[PDB]
Amino acid sequence: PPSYLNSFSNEDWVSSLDVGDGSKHIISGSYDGIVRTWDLSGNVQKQYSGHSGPIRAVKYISNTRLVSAGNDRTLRLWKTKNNIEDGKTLAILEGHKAPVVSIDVSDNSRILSASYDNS
RNA sequence: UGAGGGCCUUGGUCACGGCCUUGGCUUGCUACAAUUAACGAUCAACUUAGAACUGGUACGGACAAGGGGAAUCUGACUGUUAACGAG
Repeated sequence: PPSYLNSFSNEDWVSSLDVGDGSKHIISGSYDGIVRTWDLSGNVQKQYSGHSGPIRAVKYISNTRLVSAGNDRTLRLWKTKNNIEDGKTLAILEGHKAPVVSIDVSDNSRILSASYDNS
């Protein structure tokens, strides 16, 4: 049976999760607009801030790349360098007109985003 | 003086293009003036309410119903030949 191993708290509701292909860090987006990476010990390693509203989807691109989306109509491409690290936004991807709630990443460096603008 | 963008470039890395690093228009914090911004800019609102041409007025010049005047007698009856009566 699947047994309780370990649970770590957050500030507000958590809306999305990702672990990546090969890694141990857990990526979690919350409803306060902050994306947090964890190192399997309940400790935040990297924080991403800059989204206006709640986060709805977080995806893992590379060891130093992340893509996020939320209630604001913008995807965000973040980069980190490789205490608590503070990632910065490489780019803001605009043009949905309704909140973006899903994202997926392909092998050929492409991203698919599903939003509430029926598009 | 810190941040974010743009043009540069230096090495390692994966078949002109990614990945990791190196040094040089917007906004944030402080220092001296301005506080007559009592100025300027922009978006938005706005069209001409006037109609009618009635009469009576004071004045200037002819009509206006139609024979007049005076006094006595007489009939109800005041304050100067009093008046009045379709006698």
